[PDB]
Amino acid sequence: EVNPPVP
Repeated sequence: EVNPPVP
């Protein structure tokens, strides 16, 4: 899967 930048 792939997700947005959420550090």
